[PDB]
Amino acid sequence: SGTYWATLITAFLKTVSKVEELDCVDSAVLVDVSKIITLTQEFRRHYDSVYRADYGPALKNWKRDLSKLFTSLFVDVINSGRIVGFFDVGRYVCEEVLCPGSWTEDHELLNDCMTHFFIENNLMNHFPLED
Repeated sequence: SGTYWATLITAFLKTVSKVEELDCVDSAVLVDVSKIITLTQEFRRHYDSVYRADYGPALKNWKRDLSKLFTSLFVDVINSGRIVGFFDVGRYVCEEVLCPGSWTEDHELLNDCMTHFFIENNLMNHFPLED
């Protein structure tokens, strides 16, 4: 527990940005990326119009303000459902704002802040991790 979610956090991060298959995850850390991914894709497809909320202005400088968007998650309700946006966002920026085939300095911004937030946002303790 603790930073274990970091290595796994980048998994879904790179796994979506096609990076010759990130070779830095446990035998089980791979499956997690599969399950979480299912929720990420479904969240993007289902929740699309609702994204009008504030999924633009903040994504303009997410490189200098990546975690700034993760603050919305822990504003009132940090339920699993609302947490999905955390990982889901990584797929929205990795497949729209950040071209795949390379983990350019950009993609890192996501993982660099993703965990930096998730960490202080240790909510992961409840994040879908039971199956």
